[PDB]
Amino acid sequence: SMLYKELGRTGEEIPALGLGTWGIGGFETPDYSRDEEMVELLKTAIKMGYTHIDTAEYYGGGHTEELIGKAIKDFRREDLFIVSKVWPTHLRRDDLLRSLENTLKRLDTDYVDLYLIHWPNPEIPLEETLSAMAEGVRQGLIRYIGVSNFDRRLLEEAISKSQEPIVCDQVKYNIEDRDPERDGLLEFCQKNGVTLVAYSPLRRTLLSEKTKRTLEEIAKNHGATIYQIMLAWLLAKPNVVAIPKAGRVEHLRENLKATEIKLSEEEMKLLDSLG
Ligand SMILES: COc1ccc2c(C(=S)N(C)CC(=O)O)cccc2c1C(F)(F)F
Repeated sequence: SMLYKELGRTGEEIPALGLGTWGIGGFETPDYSRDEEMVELLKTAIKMGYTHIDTAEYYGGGHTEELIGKAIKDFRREDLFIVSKVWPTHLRRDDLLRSLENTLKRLDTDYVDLYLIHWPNPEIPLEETLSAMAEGVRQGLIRYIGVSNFDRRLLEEAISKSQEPIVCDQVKYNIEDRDPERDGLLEFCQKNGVTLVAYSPLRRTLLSEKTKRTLEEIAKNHGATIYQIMLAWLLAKPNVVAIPKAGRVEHLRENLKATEIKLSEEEMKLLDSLG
């Protein structure tokens, strides 16, 4: 069963595992060769409880949003939490609103639940970008806004330049990548009502031997895989939600089961000490 957590200070709970859609319908460019199969995979995921869907305008060169737009027609729009993002070349006002409009056209929906700046662009003033996002909110095209790949100092700057609340910061965070801890970003989010959304929450390969050995012992004690332990570790943290890459039905089932794991206080301290 899906774990839910409050988003920001919105009073709204969202699935604490998002459905990562990078690669569905292509990566950087559109891939049409598996459209029927991919729509079926998206519907299967949503039916399992993955109603929080993470995508972006540049996923599959726009085709990922198109495939999501077909899959979601089997469901009530208000039951889904759809996240999209704008590429850093589109952060000027007119370009952002065009990116938003085209995202809504490809999704064939009237609004996105959450819209994020994918990556900061120092050349474009944050106040302009955030003011354009607020126009989208005022028009009913966006429910919530957030940022992605903003370190602590830039998140603070964004908060100071945003009319609307910044409800999240989506950053890379996993058992080996501790930049959000070392930056004080996780602590800032926990103390300021911002959800930290961990992408690449699983490190599937190239782990250190100390990490592998520690995860293997805890996984054994819980009858789980090391990937389930990596996810449970993130989900145990206040204000942390995770976006595993969907991939396939086996991953969707395994990751959903990771919400059933209750790590002990000893296990958490041991995992915390790996980075
Ligand atoms: C459009 O191009 C992208 C976009 C995003 C990425 C990402 C990221 S950060 N994501 C897929 C997650 C996201 O965009 O939210 C990781 C690696 C290569 C990428 C690439 C690229 F493959 F080119 F390098």
